[PDB]
Amino acid sequence: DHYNCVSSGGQCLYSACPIFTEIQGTCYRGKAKCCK
Repeated sequence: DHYNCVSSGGQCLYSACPIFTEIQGTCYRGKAKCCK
């Protein structure tokens, strides 16, 4: 979720992740990805 994602340094993003991150969970009612 957003809380776990951003508190650990990840970003909540609706589309693909930036370099050196990958999908690790979701944000925003499951609609976005947590990129970390």
